[PDB]
Amino acid sequence: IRPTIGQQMETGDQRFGDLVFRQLAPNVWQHTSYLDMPGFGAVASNGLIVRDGGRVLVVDTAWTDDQTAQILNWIKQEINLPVALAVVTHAHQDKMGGMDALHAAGIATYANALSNQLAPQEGMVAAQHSLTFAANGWVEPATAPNFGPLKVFYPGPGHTSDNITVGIDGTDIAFGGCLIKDSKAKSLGNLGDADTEHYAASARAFGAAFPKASMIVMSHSAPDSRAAITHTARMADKLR
Amino acid sequence: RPTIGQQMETGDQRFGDLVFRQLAPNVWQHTSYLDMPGFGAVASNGLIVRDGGRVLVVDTAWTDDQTAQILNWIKQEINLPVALAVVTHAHQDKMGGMDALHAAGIATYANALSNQLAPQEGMVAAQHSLTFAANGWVEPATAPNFGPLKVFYPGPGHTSDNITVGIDGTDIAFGGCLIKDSKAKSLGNLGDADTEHYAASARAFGAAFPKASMIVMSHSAPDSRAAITHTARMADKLR
Ligand SMILES: CC1(C)S[C@H]([C@H](NC(=O)COc2cccc3ccccc23)C(=O)O)N[C@H]1C(=O)O
Ligand SMILES: CC1(C)S[C@H]([C@H](NC(=O)COc2cccc3ccccc23)C(=O)O)N[C@H]1C(=O)O
Ligand SMILES: [Zn+2]
Ligand SMILES: [Zn+2]
Ligand SMILES: [Zn+2]
Ligand SMILES: [Zn+2]
Repeated sequence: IRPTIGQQMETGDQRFGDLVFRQLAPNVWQHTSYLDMPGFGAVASNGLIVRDGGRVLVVDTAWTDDQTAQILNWIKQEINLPVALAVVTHAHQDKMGGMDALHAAGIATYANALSNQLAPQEGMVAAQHSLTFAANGWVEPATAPNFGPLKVFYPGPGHTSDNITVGIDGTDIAFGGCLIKDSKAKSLGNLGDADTEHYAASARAFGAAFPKASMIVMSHSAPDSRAAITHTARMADKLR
Repeated sequence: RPTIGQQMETGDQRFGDLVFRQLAPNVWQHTSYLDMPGFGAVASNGLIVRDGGRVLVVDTAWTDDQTAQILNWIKQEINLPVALAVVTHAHQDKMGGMDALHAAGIATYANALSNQLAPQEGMVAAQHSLTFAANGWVEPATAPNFGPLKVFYPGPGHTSDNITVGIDGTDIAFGGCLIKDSKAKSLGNLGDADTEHYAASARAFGAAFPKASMIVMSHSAPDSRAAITHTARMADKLR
């Protein structure tokens, strides 16, 4: 309803149980789930849902298994196609807290190899499959089969050392996950697992890997313009 | 590098685990941080005011040890006695450090209601209770020798007991957790909030100190009066 961190509800948003869904393009929706800390309030976290042909691809879980099952129920009701796979963008609760729910549903899960290696140490269940990346950041094609329009890019360490990003070919949309903050943000969020030396280059690498995208989607704000990339990089420049 | 709260900047002095910023010749902002695993540091701001040969404090830090650090900083940088502290409602970021003030012999004041809620909020009550008139102004007999501290209860908002403090002889007024900055996305923790009256209460604070141009608040750097108006606009949507 009214998050302490993350974007507020707005027109075009549809509420479904404890979640909020927003259509970004004919075949792309943003999913939002909330972690309610008592004495603090709710923290919104955003992922994506993509319809590619006759299947659904998910980017990021919700905070919990129950919330992620609710995402799968919303897909069932609104899209009514099989969910082929999910990619999770790093090993923290807001992006991988729901992995058990995906596995129980028979959905194949993919994450950066480093995310799977860090998962147990971060309290997460590892994905079933590991993505690896070239030196230029692009996913090694053989590790990401049947990804449809998803273009998976590892920009370098920033918010975490394992954070990855996803563009949707054929759309105006690129997803920065927790690496990218909105153009009006005052801070870079939780830096406790962050690489302050490389953060700025990582944000600029994300921008150069998805040069066309005009809708920048991120974990804790509403979709923004490319000004979110420039602003994130400039706040990061001050960390070094 | 706080997850919540302002970042460091020129003019910010680090002292132990805290940060101090001079806002005026006789007014400083104290900032302390609560690290919460999985989320990072949350900053919380209060004020320190010099009034002649004595010092006055608004709000503790999150913890006793942090609050004792504030007293150490005052001792080092000002070297005058703290006559009294006013705490602005019964939550940890504003009253978490009561025990440290009391160990130091400092007289503590809170809204009577804050003192009544403190036990239920895991807090230690101030030793003196402020009471308020029907228009929100503190009853002067309950705020003796407050010097420039002009205490105002704006109405329920962030909590039912939240109070605010204007600094007479300056253009500074302190909204505590009632007021969020002009660029804020949300009203923060609404769990204990009065959503029906929040908007009126924020505007009441602005009306009580109509000439204060620097608005200080618990979780953002000092701001303009657009902090007040934006906070009220957000609260209008709660009704
Ligand atoms: C600042 C963030 C929005 S919190 C998030 C991530 N946290 C977790 O998934 C774990 O979630 C938590 C656990 C325990 C208490 C919590 C209290 C409040 C909120 C979350 C809590 C993280 O640590 O990076 N990503 C950051 C960011 O994108 O910058
Ligand atoms: C959102 C706030 C900045 S937290 C604050 C107040 N919190 C507490 O003193 C209790 O402390 C906590 C407990 C549990 C988790 C926490 C995580 C992060 C920070 C504090 C936490 C409150 O309850 O209002 N005032 C709010 C606001 O002004 O809007
Ligand atoms: Zn994270
Ligand atoms: Zn995040
Ligand atoms: Zn509070
Ligand atoms: Zn607060």
